Amino acid sequence: NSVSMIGKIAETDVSGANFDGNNKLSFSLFFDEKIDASKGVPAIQILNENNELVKTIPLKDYNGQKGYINFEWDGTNEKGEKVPKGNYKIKAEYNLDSHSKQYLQTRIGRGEVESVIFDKGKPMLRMGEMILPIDSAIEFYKPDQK
Amino acid sequence: NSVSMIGKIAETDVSGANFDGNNKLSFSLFFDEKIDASKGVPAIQILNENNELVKTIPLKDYNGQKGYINFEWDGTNEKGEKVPKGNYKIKAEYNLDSHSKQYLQTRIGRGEVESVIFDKGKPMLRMGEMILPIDSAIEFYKPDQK
Amino acid sequence: NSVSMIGKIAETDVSGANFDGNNKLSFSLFFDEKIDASKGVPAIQILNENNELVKTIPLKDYNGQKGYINFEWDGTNEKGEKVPKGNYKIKAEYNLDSHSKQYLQTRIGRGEVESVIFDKGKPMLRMGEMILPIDSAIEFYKPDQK
Amino acid sequence: NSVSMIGKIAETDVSGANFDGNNKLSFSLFFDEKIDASKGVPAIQILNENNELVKTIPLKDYNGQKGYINFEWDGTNEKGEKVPKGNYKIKAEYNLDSHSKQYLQTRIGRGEVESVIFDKGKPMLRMGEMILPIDSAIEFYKPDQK
Repeated sequence: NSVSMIGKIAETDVSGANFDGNNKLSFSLFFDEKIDASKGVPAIQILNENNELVKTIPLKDYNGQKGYINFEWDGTNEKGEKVPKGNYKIKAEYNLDSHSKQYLQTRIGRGEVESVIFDKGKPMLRMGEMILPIDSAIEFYKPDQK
Repeated sequence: NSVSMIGKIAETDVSGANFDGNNKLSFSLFFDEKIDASKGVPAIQILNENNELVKTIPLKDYNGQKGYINFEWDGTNEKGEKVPKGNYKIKAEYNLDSHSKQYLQTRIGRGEVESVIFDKGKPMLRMGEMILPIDSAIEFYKPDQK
Repeated sequence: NSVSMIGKIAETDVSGANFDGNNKLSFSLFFDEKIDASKGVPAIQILNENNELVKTIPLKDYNGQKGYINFEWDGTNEKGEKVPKGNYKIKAEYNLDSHSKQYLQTRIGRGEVESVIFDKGKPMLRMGEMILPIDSAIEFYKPDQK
Repeated sequence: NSVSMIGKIAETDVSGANFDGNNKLSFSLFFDEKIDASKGVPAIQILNENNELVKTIPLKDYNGQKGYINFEWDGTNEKGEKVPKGNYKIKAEYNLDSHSKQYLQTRIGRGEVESVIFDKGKPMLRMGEMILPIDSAIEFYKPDQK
């Protein structure tokens, strides 16, 4: 019944993507600030169920972009070998802060709520390409904040 | 009691208008962008219960207008013969995109929510001339988006 | 003239290894605590002159070991293709702390000073397989500390 | 100066309505007798400047009404295409006489004079919605008679 989520940033309990074992997988990451390639080495980390780094996707070529950006992952590790099927965490690091020596952070399952959809009649949040149930949301706040 | 819908664009499960068999029928369509008559041929499509084109109403004369616009349909097909009574889908195409070669789209039962009305005490959305129950809404988003 | 460095841990200004473009390269890393493979994912990171991750060497198979351990790097990246010649930083992460969520850290060019050598007559520190001049040392402290 | 026209039926030299080429047009017809839909097929005829039948508007739905009745014409012909701008004659046929096999007749620009208006100070006849100058009247007689 509540549509006030629209325009807010949402944090969800979804931090992974299912890889079926064979088909390439699509995902969206939300960048709160404009990506600056001169600040550190910005990159996506794909991790398996035991937090082992399976693939790094460099973000330097996406300099100047912000908000939702769409990506693909073939399901290969750095060697090029197809990984076991399962749930894979996708996070990112970008814009290394000169003073604090820390990167800004984003991940799959967070970002601006762009629309609310009633699926006869359960409510759902459109967050880029992800469509998630309301119950999955664990925090809301306005853009440029927290 | 959620009034957060006000100012959002709503999509509803109402896509048709009832024609009684005889009387002319009034309806409202919501144009998200200003109608440009130089871009393609803009027009309304009236379709029967089996998606058969019954009438086309040209929109070229409404150049420069936007938002809710009101129209009438006499209940006649292209020949001028009164159609069977029943439920008729009303959609429209306007502003042929030069690059993508696609028209922008609107239809009956969507548009800006202008007010919320409590009908002692069931809530209702004023969407131009249409006043619809809350349960009919299947999606919300901000203007200029999706 | 000072032999008091022997038995201390030394930190040096050497953090890289030169790769000639073709030949495999040997290096030593000093593990202050016993490597625990159940605590996170322990691994070596090989980074190029611009801090880009070129190779990850997993340390899980070295569970239970401590102190100096020797390794080889063929000069290939994760795909198996020989990298440009140049200076490559070699660091490692091991033993993820359960409470603080941080890994212990080591790198090339630090560890226990095992002997002091007078090279007629400049003094030199034997630090595992590395033999470095005294002037390269930037910090000393006792084992189990800092 | 003469108000004796009030209550009489007037015939005027106005037999047409101007259509601008685009906007729907309003007009009033005077029915001397109550419209009986069972007696023939009662209808309005809209004729161009050369007496060509352009539109027929059926009067069956106005059964039981009498006197002035207001109507609209969109400016379309029977096919639904907008007609050239110009002057259009509007007449009607109703109540087919069983004996004589003839319809009763009315047209635009005739009917009961309901009031006389002095427009500082030229006199004017209110004839339903039409307000016409005195000089336009070409005949007067009492109701029920000719």
